[PDB]
Amino acid sequence: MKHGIYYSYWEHEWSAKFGPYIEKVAKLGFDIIEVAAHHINEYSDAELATIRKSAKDNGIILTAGIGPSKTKNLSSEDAAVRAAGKAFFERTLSNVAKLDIHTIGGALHSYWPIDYSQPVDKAGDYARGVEGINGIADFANDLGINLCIEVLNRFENHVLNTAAEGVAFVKDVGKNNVKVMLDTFHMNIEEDSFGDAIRTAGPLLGHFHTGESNRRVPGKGRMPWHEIGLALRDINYTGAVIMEPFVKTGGTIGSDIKVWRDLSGGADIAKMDEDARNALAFSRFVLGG
Amino acid sequence: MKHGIYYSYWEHEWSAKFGPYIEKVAKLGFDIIEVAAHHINEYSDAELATIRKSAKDNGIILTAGIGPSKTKNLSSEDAAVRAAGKAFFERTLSNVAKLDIHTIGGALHSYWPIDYSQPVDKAGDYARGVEGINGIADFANDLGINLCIEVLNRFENHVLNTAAEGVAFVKDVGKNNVKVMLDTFHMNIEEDSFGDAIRTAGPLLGHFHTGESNRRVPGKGRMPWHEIGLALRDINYTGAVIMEPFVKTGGTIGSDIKVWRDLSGGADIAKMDEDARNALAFSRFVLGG
Amino acid sequence: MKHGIYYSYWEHEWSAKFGPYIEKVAKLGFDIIEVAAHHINEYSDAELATIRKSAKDNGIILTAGIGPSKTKNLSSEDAAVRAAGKAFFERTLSNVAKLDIHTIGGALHSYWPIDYSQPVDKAGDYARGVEGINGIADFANDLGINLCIEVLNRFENHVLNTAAEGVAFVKDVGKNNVKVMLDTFHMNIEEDSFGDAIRTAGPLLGHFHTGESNRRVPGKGRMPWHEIGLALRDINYTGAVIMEPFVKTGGTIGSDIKVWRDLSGGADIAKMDEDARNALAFSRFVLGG
Amino acid sequence: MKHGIYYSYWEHEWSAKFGPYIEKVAKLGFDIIEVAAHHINEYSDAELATIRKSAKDNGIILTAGIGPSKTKNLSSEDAAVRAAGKAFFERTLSNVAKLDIHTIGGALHSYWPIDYSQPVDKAGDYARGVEGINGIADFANDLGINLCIEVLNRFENHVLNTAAEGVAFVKDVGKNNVKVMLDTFHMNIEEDSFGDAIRTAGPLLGHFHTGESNRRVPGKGRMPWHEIGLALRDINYTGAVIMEPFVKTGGTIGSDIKVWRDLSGGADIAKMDEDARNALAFSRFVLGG
Ligand SMILES: O=C(CO)[C@@H](O)[C@H](O)[C@H](O)CO
Ligand SMILES: O=C(CO)[C@@H](O)[C@H](O)[C@H](O)CO
Ligand SMILES: O=C(CO)[C@@H](O)[C@H](O)[C@H](O)CO
Ligand SMILES: O=C(CO)[C@@H](O)[C@H](O)[C@H](O)CO
Ligand SMILES: [Mn+2]
Ligand SMILES: [Mn+2]
Ligand SMILES: [Mn+2]
Ligand SMILES: [Mn+2]
Repeated sequence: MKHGIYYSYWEHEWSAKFGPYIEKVAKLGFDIIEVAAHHINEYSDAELATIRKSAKDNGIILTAGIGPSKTKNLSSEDAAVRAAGKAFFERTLSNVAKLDIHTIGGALHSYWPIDYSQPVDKAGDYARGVEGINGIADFANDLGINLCIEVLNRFENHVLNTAAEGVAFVKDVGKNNVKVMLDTFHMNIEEDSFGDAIRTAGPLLGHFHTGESNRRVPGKGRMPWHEIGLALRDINYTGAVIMEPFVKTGGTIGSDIKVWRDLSGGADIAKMDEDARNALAFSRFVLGG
Repeated sequence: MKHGIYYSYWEHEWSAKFGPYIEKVAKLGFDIIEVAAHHINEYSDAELATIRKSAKDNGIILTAGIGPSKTKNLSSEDAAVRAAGKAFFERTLSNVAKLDIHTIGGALHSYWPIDYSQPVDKAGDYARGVEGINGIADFANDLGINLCIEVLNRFENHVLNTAAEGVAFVKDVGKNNVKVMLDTFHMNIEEDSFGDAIRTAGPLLGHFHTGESNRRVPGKGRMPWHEIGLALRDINYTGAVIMEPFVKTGGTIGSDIKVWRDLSGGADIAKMDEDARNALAFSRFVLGG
Repeated sequence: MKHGIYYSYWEHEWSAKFGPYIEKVAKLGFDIIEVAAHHINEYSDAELATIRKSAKDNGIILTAGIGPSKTKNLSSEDAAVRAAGKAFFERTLSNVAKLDIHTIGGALHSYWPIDYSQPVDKAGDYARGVEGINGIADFANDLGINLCIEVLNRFENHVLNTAAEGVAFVKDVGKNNVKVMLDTFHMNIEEDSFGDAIRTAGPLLGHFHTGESNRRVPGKGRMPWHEIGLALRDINYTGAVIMEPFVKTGGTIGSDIKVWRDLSGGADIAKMDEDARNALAFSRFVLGG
Repeated sequence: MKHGIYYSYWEHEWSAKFGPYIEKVAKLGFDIIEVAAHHINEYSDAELATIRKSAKDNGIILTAGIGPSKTKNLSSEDAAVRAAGKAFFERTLSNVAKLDIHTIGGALHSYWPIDYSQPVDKAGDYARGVEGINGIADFANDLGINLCIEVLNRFENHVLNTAAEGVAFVKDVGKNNVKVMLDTFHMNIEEDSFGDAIRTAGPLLGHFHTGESNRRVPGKGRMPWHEIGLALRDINYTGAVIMEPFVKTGGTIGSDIKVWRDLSGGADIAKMDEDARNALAFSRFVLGG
């Protein structure tokens, strides 16, 4: 079981480049650094070479998250959008492989952030989503990549909200490299039980995100970490545990994650790194590995 | 300390009339039935008189909720909207008084649902909301009505997300009949601690909403009820404790509250009542009253 | 899944007869009333049939708890004592069957109270305990009785302190009608996790005791009832859930259970019954049944 | 706020010399090492000075725990025992002062381990304990030592089992250098709420002991660490937080603490050290320091 952090924790814009963070994160002690995959597409093969090398040199693994856009996704009833989504995913999957990344996670079956101004079609999105993910599974698999379908709360997704729904969705896809993904922030809202949600995912759990109920780093809040660690161990989980804290207001990140107030205690960068380091030590000790 | 339930618990649409629930809810054992304040505005004086007498004859109190619309919100940058908002409230409070209602709660400082498609101005909406609520406090006061400002999670309000922020707002208002209102559903997401949140509201807590993290009736989930009851008693809360369960998909209520899966276990009305009745017994036993 | 209560909740002495309690408890709404075997050996075959009749008439099931004495225990190093123990057990079991009782629980593998003034022989006591219980299993099974071995905290027993140890012991016994028994008060001290302890017992869980960490009626405290309820349902527990609260000081019970302060809140019999009725409602709602 | 550990963690006898641990514990990162006042009165003035200098050179603070014997306690009915007890405390206090220890804690009001072999007199022992502590308070105060009265579970003490009882005791003593002492292991059994208990102790909280419900190092279990940390902060606790784990079977320690099974995971010293070190980082991060 390896631990990582989403570099966006230190930024305010989703577009900020992660290159510099590879070494920073490694020095903080993390086994993994999770990055935003759409960025991977704007880099030349040489720049990607730098990155892959920077990671191996600093002894750290990269993992990526993907938030499909409304115009390029797999669940849309609009066939052109679905085609754009398929074309976009295959390209990204290819570039992700250049960085030796083997896990892609996020709302891959849909798009994020979701737009509720217009009515929503859950059954239809569910059905198209399954076809869509099934359609790119082999491609990802050939690049040795797992596609992890993240379960989100009602405000961020209307198709998969509980581990049970995520598991059903993964079984319909019927691919060995497609897995369920849970996030404590989301479970805290939707799940009847943390331990049960994790046990429900079981062998299908392929990626894991952590944070307190208001997205502070692990260890700051009332989350049932002890129960969480026990259940992760019950299902012999050896995948990644990525903390995804969002404690700074402002920018596209602040409005997209809806961080309306500062939750870092007005922390400077040194304090940010400290909380991360402490959260890491906390997660290793309470969760495992 | 008195217990009540939001009648829309039994409905799929906001447009369902509450009149018939007066006796139903009273016979289930509740002390209060909470009702939507917009519905009151659609009744004739005679129907209102009928309703007022029905509540009286059934030994049950009426409490009300208000969700200002984008067209009537006291915090809008557009002075015209603010004026409409003021007119809307005065009108509503008058009608609310015809039913002998002394408690109005909800996001009175803003609008709901909210639209995050346009940038948000927190400091601006905050300042405007304070003046706007201050501006209608006396009017409401002359009617014997307390205005309880509800603290909501980040996905439903961008100004007041915490008990601390709620207290600060009520203070800047500086009115005796303007209070803070907390809701376990919202607290569960935003607060560092349930107990500290309730203690932080203290003498200012004027209204209270309950439900599990996914909105089922109190007692079905992992909410820290023991801790919540101890804190409510610790601040000597003698206000209302209103369970606000939303376990049914479909309808306007389903889409607005984002109930994308059935959380009632396929409950018929009889099951619905039993759950409400058991949650009621639970709440009296664990929370007080 | 059925609910009961240990009648001594109302007494101060172990030597209090439970006959009158059959109707009182049935009328309070419990499906079961747990009684003390100590007494059962005293009543005549005639008085016994009267009790059996009273329970059938009030439609209530009886369950029994046994606290073997140090002069009559199956784990004794002394062979004379082990023989008295087996004789004491067959005799008791014969009488228990006259009351139509099918479940006996307690520290059947040892003796209670217990005496730590002398050195302890853990391995020896565990070993004889297995042989001893194995020695009487069939006799009990012929009578349709399950022997539930209760796991207790370190202050009350030195052999079986966890569900894992309880299960290990039940397996070394190798009898179908010998089961493991858990008690929330004891789990609260020794277990790493309530849910895991219950899952560890799984199919072997034959009887269950409930109470808050300090022995008040369930629902009065911080016990993880929601968690306990999920685990019980996960393992399809359909056995009995007996609350065993001890909130009164004085008498032998006060001394043996170490109730050094009142925890009833100066409750008179009527209050004691209200608390019992509420804890029952609570247990049925949160735990199931 | 400072952190420490009871050296007995690595031992099996209350009579193991602690001098060598001064350096080890300091190297592990602790601010404090808690010592047993067992030996102390047998060390020569020279030895004590060596120990004191060792603490200085290693920059660590010393604290002491005491367990009065049945023959030298202050609550005894026999006037001779109370006299020997007072003589014992003055002697111990003087030598503790030579090691520059300013905090003494334990069941100072009575004796440990308690013996329930014979009947118990709670009111009497209470009254005598109050006078006995009041009686040695000034002697301790001249040395600049605070006497912290430990609240223990029912199995270990019959007089003070609650934070409220301990606070009532300390008030009757009416001495500025006699405070209340809480221990999470003991609180886990007797208290209604961890936070309320800590809040109740308030400004009288002088010392604090930590461990999981079954006595493992802090962070290994389900203790409500977050709630506990918020409470200590609520009361501005700047005292010491001493983890007191007992995870090894065997010896006098093993039988007095009733450790009937290994809870260290068969840990060799290096692992014992890693666990302590990890519980330390954990405690500093969750509780503060
Ligand atoms: O949990 C979250 C935000 O709610 C992220 O994991 C997000 O889903 C990803 O960055 C894009 O899908
Ligand atoms: O908690 C909620 C729903 O999120 C309600 O109390 C709502 O805010 C009110 O009905 C309008 O303001
Ligand atoms: O839990 C308890 C008391 O600690 C009882 O169930 C007891 O064990 C039984 O009455 C005799 O074995
Ligand atoms: O809590 C404990 C063990 O139960 C210790 O602090 C003990 O009380 C002390 O060593 C003597 O009083
Ligand atoms: Mn996530
Ligand atoms: Mn609400
Ligand atoms: Mn029991
Ligand atoms: Mn202690």
